[PDB]
Amino acid sequence: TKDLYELGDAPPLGTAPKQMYASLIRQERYGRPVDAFRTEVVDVPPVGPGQVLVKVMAAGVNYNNVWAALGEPLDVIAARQKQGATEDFHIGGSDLSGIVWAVGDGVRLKPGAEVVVLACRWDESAQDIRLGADPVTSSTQRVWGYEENYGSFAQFAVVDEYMCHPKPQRLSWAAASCYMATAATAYRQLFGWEPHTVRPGDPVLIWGGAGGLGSIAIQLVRHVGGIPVAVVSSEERGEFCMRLGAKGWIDRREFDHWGRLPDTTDEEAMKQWLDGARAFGRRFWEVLGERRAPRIVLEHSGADTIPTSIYMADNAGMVVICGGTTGYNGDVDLRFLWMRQKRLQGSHVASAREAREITRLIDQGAIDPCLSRTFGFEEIGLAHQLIHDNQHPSGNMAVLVNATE
Amino acid sequence: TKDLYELGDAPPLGTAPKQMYASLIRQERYGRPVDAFRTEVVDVPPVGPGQVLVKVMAAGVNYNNVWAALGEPLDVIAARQKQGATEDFHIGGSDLSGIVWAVGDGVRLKPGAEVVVLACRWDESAQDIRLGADPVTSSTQRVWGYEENYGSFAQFAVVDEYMCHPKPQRLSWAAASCYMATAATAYRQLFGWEPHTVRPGDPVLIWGGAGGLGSIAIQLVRHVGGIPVAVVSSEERGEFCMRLGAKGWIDRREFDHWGRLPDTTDEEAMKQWLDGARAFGRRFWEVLGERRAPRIVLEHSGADTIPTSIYMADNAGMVVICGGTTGYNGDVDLRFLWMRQKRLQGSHVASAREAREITRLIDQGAIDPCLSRTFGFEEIGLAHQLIHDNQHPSGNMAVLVNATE
Amino acid sequence: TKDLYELGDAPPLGTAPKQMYASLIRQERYGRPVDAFRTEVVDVPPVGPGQVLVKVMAAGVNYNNVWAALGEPLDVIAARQKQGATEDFHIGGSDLSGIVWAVGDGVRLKPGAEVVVLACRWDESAQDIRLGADPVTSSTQRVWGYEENYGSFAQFAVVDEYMCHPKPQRLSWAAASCYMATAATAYRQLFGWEPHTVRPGDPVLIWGGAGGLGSIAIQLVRHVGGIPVAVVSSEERGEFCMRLGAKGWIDRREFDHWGRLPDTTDEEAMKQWLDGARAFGRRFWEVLGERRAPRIVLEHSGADTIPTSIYMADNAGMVVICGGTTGYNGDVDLRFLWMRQKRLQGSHVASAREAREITRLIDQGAIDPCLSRTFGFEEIGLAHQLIHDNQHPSGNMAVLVNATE
Amino acid sequence: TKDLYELGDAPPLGTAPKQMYASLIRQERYGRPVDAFRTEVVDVPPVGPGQVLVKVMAAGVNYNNVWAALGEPLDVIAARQKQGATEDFHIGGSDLSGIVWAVGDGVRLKPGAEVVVLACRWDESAQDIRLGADPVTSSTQRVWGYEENYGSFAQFAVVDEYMCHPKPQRLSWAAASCYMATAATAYRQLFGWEPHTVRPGDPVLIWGGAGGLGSIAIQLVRHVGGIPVAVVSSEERGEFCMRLGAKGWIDRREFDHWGRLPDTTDEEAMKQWLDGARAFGRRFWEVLGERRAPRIVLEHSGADTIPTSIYMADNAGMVVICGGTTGYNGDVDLRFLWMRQKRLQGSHVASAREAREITRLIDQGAIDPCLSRTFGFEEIGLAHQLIHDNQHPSGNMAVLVNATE
Ligand SMILES: NC(=O)c1ccc[n+]([C@@H]2O[C@H](COP(=O)([O-])OP(=O)(O)OC[C@H]3O[C@@H](n4cnc5c(N)ncnc54)[C@H](OP(=O)(O)O)[C@@H]3O)[C@@H](O)[C@H]2O)c1
Ligand SMILES: NC(=O)c1ccc[n+]([C@@H]2O[C@H](COP(=O)([O-])OP(=O)(O)OC[C@H]3O[C@@H](n4cnc5c(N)ncnc54)[C@H](OP(=O)(O)O)[C@@H]3O)[C@@H](O)[C@H]2O)c1
Ligand SMILES: NC(=O)c1ccc[n+]([C@@H]2O[C@H](COP(=O)([O-])OP(=O)(O)OC[C@H]3O[C@@H](n4cnc5c(N)ncnc54)[C@H](OP(=O)(O)O)[C@@H]3O)[C@@H](O)[C@H]2O)c1
Ligand SMILES: NC(=O)c1ccc[n+]([C@@H]2O[C@H](COP(=O)([O-])OP(=O)(O)OC[C@H]3O[C@@H](n4cnc5c(N)ncnc54)[C@H](OP(=O)(O)O)[C@@H]3O)[C@@H](O)[C@H]2O)c1
Repeated sequence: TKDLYELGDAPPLGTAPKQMYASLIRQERYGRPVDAFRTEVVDVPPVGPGQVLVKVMAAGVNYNNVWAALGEPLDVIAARQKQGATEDFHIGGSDLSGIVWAVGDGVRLKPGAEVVVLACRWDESAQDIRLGADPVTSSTQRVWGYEENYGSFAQFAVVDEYMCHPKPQRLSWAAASCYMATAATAYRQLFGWEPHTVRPGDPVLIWGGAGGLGSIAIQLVRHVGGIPVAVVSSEERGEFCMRLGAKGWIDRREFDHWGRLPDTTDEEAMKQWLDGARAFGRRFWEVLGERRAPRIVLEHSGADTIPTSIYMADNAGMVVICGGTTGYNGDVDLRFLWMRQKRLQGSHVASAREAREITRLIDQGAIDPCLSRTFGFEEIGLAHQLIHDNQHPSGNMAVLVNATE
Repeated sequence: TKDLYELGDAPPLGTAPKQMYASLIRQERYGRPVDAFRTEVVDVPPVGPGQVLVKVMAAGVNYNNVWAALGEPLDVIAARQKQGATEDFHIGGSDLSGIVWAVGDGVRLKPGAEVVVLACRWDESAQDIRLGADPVTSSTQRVWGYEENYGSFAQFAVVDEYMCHPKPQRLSWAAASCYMATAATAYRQLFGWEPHTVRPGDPVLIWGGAGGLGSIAIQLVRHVGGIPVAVVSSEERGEFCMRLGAKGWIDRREFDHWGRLPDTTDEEAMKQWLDGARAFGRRFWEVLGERRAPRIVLEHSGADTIPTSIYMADNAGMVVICGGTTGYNGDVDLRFLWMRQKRLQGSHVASAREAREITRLIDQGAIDPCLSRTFGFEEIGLAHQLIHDNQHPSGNMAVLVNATE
Repeated sequence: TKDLYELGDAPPLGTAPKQMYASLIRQERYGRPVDAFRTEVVDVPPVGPGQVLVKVMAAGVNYNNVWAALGEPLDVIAARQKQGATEDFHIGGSDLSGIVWAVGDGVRLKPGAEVVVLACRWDESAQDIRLGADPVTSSTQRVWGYEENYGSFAQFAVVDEYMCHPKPQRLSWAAASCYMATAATAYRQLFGWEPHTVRPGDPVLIWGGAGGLGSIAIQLVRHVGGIPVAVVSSEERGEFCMRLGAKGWIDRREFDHWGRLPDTTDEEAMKQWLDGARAFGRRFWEVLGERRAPRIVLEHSGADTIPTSIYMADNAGMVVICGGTTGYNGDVDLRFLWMRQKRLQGSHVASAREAREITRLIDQGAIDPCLSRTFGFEEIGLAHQLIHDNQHPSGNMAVLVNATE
Repeated sequence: TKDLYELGDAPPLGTAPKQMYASLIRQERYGRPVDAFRTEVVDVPPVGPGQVLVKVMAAGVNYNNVWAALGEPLDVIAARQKQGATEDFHIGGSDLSGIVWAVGDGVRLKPGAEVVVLACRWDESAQDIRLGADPVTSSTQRVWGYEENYGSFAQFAVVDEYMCHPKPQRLSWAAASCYMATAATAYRQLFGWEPHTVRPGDPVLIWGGAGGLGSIAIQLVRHVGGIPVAVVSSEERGEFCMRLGAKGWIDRREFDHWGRLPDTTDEEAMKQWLDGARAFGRRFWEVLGERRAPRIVLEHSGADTIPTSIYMADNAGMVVICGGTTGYNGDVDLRFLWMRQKRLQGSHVASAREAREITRLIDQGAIDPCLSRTFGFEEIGLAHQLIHDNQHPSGNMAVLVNATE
């Protein structure tokens, strides 16, 4: 009926309001994430066919929104405008839990359904998909809430039907909103790239074990009987990894060989580098209690760590990477790679199927979403300021929207 | 009966001589490959259990022997001595065709059998193999004739039984000896790494198409209905690739972006680099006749070419590499790798199964071993001098031993 | 513009007529296929979104239409009516070549495009598909032209976009229309069920080698270097299989153990049965020239042949079956199946991807569609009468519609 | 030193006695398992190369020994004699836990090592294995203790090195001896046949859930997040399945359609049969709480149950079977199999790798071996008499040999 509802409120189920509250970034306030976000009123986008409107109960936090709020080196608002967009703002957020509130044509999902979203859109009619491509790898794939405007930091969100998954009942709205992009991504890294998937007895090296990705990965690895070794930068983060089921941890502050690889011709430099990697390898042996290499290395740290990751992975093993926190130069020593027949695999979010499987595991209580802290809607900036300053807590964080839980 | 037979001759079938002619490298004559090899008399190693003695009819040529003959940067003779070896020489060669002449205990292979060898040894009792590892990827794997002494540049060779494959009848001894390490390696690159194996309609980028690896790869790709695009450095090498079934070719001399990747932070440098890679990508489009990316990139060229290879491979595609001709720094732009979910796969020689399958294809006449030139036994040095000076002909080369064909 | 065009004619490109000529079955004339089909005028169905209208140039022939024309044991017209259909007729045909003539909304395919169709429809929005199911295996899958009315025996046909594949240029309209369901189905059987796909050196047993399925299968197997052994019921059909690249053939008339398996408790009966299967196995050895079992058995013959097929398949081999010509009781001796760890795989038509790959192979001239005979539009009945009476020629047959080639 | 040691005793570690106590079957006492076994003194077989002598601490029980003790329909003693064996007795047992006591040449395993054995032997030099065959599927594979004499019902046992796996520390000798053939076999059924392996959210139908196979399977399925539905013949067996993590159970006594399939031509019979299978399918829906089919059906029951299993499995699902308790006629309705593209997979024991993985899961406490009852060495007959009379308890049973735990 009405055009605008305050946070926590909604029109009659099955109907959409004309407007809504959402947290916007604008070019004029690019900068500190704490200054970048402001709550405004905006029009609610239309609910086209195959789509549904979700009453957003809580939204997750991530790195993407930090870079969006900075503007550098990519003005996402300006980028979209150069692609035909008329918005002079950006609504971020690429995780949510909520309630289907209205649906478009062709949709089978009924108003009232409780859902968690995988923030990936693709064209279900795309030729590569129709010929057997995994949609998240399709040419038409893009991250909702980051590459596309009108993400989850909004009272309502329009999504495609295939993007929805059943909210695990036992979870709070906040916890149900914090895990999907992080957990699903880790799940794909570990179980999505046959034949290099974690098996019982497999040692796994997990960079940033106390982080969002790593928190889920440690659990996933221990769950199927693998042996998780975590990399941390503090004793407390180490203990947290032990809480999650880690065999043990390695403190990266012990080493100084991190970074780009020298010219493989620079013999002196390489030997010096090798000493660093071997020392790291020793620690790994000491944590594991045996002289084995990780069959799989979970990467995302990128430039500083990739050369070590390549060295560490077992013969016929895999380094699988979904990001580049410390930079995008992945320097590979090809001798390690080809002679031992190792795999460096790029990975990015997850498939619908994988989103569903990890949701089931969490629903059943096998995996914990690791909700570390919940923020209010006016604290979206604060929360992203934490990440930016690398002051965020271990695990995953969330933001209440229409919910009180 | 007798202790020594001249080249072309042999004791009674089923028996081993005490000595033999072979082509040796010695530390005192490390250097120019043409000076490095000399024919000498040496003791014939014992034929232990599981092993067989082969009367060597012809032996193949490769890069390994060139580096062995140079001594730098790895004194293979000194290396082996530090591992307990008593030889003060090195007999190279990692390809042969020949006749089983005597067999050890447990061997089912009968004297008289005509064989081609895959020059890879491993421990059939190794725990990783017994637990399902692919033997060529095992911790106990090593290249016979390069990492191990007493290779194929000898009148007789002792090999393990599992190393033998039926010589294709229709082939000369020279042709049957030239293909295995090269063809089998290319076959594994293209068909050994599911799910990234060449399918009908798949475009494939093949570096060094006119070389040994590339010659086989072009044929293999066209055979299963794929679309081979070759990279060459001359018009004549381009035409040769067309002879083999290539859609077309790209001349690498057209470009100057080759080499290590700049810091991904060096924006100017990267854009300049990207211009180079995009120009290369244009040529590829023009050869293919359509705007598609290679699903698989066959690599081996290494440092100069890997960044381009990474850029070129399709979403969810694979770059598979078995060497580093131009250097061992494989610089990866992680954004290309993770966002498009690409695979960089190390590959090294082949499995027994793969050696057999490519042998069958050649036996049936589907694939040509591309024997380019045959040398006499005293020309082993000359032939390796050619490779060293990059003056060798397209395709694969061989050396007569006991044979006249 | 106009409402009706005679065969061979069409409205302006991009437009649809209101009516068309098509060949109908009606309940009142169920029976002999030669009496069952009659050419009538009918309304042209609407071209909804995602769909396109095709000017049908030629249509393929198959078993399905024979059973449709008989009415027994399934009145397809009555069946559909019980599912809400208002038609009192049935237009069959599940293969066509033709020209896109008009398109619905969301379609990227342009009028003028020449296409071959895979006669399988599914719901691209189905949850099982979205969660990673192969669409042809989906709960919403069905054969266009058989389970659905308005198949290809019509001047125009409405299809879904994903159903279209590029017509191979070098083919006549008749040849381009005859192969898809048959070739694609065989292709899936042989290459669609990893890890049991044909590899170089693999012997393959192919029932009905001179038929449509078998004609393509023999070629596909020989193409990747496998060894095709064909089963036929006549010397001439044997020679035809030799034409296609078969190693040799087996004459099934030599044996009398065909049919359902006796109770495995009936020792006498089973030994008698085993004698039959062993004799068949001997012939297979004699054709192959060695004592090996087929790694893959291409089935479709069904009840009479399945017990033999199960016995014949190699340890860890596969029997893959897409039909039951002689009946639907597939009697398995579980001892053969479990002790040798064999796979009995059901298979049905093909995926879009597989339709495309086999089309590419045919386009490139690696595979011949084996067009055996072409009929005129008024001979649809005659052609199906042949199949019914088992008097049809080897290979695949087609029917001209708007075309003269 | 000495030639014979009483049960519980042994020569100096590293040495073998000339004789030993073992439980023998002899032809003269074929019949009731309780009469068939008698403890005698026998020579200890030699410890050839690659082999090790194990001081047997406990041995597992199974079906095989029951059929061995009956003699019908296969005189295993006479069979072996016709293959050249000189023994006039048979020592059964195909599971053990124990201590490596002496080793042959080439063995790396050291005296003192605690081991569990996978009772499968194969020729590590076999050509099919060397060309990539899974050894348990090899032509040279056979079950130690059943197809071969001198199994585990003996004070000492000679095994091949590859057959040994680390005993899980936390287990009693009895528990460590009872699980391997049963657990490993179930593990292969569920995780060994890609792409049909249990995934999170997968419903799985498990015949005989309270038995040895089923006990492990229920746990394995629930462990990876699947949904186990058990088939039992009593309320108490149902509750036991609930103990193991089952969603629920089905009572097979409710149905009477069990057995061989009628002729698919016998319409009346088939409809009657279908009513039975649909009723079974209803119960499955009611247990699951939703209208889904099992993605995987764990079979072994055989003739009575296979037709139902085939009907039940999901589109593109798998029925995997490792036995035929109720008979060896696996009657398949091919229409269900091909139209829904289902897989009927034979499976038999396990690979070394799989034995190791399930051992790791049990070692870590994720899976319980379900030791139901332990017998003394003179009760081997009694225990097998139970199985024979179908009076054995749920789970797995074991027999003490040299151990008191
Ligand atoms: N779909 C996708 O592509 C996807 C999905 C999720 C995440 N990601 C990416 O993956 C990365 C991690 O995400 P996240 O959510 O886990 O972030 P997070 O919660 O902050 O965890 C990242 C962890 O990385 C470790 N780290 C930071 N700098 C490092 C260095 N120089 N060397 C080694 N380790 C270092 C830190 O732990 P310690 O200080 O304890 O070592 C940090 O906690 C981000 O770059 C993110 O953008 C991508
Ligand atoms: N088991 C194994 O690991 C294995 C097996 C076989 C080969 N390999 C390795 O693979 C590499 C190629 O072997 P091959 O036998 O094919 O040697 P080859 O016959 O000499 O072919 C190599 C080709 O690489 C191309 N190339 C050279 N420099 C290049 C550059 N800077 N950029 C781009 N392309 C360049 C050349 O062709 P154009 O000048 O026409 O471009 C050359 O013909 C060698 O490094 C070898 O050691 C490894
Ligand atoms: N998508 C699908 O599910 C799909 C697709 C294509 C075909 N199919 C089915 O596959 C079957 C074959 O199709 P098709 O197009 O190849 O038909 P086809 O051209 O008639 O070939 C079938 C061949 O089967 C052989 N055959 C007949 N009776 C036999 C018996 N009692 N024992 C052994 N062999 C016998 C015959 O050859 P000989 O007399 O020379 O032995 C006959 O030529 C049909 O039942 C069809 O419905 C299914
Ligand atoms: N490597 C191998 O090939 C391998 C390994 C292990 C087992 N097996 C075979 O698998 C089968 C089961 O072994 P197991 O150790 O689990 O034996 P088990 O412990 O006795 O369990 C078998 C269960 O099957 C069920 N069953 C019996 N008759 C049935 C019928 N007519 N219909 C449906 N279900 C029935 C029974 O449970 P309810 O009465 O509660 O239904 C019984 O408890 C045996 O035939 C065995 O030889 C083979």
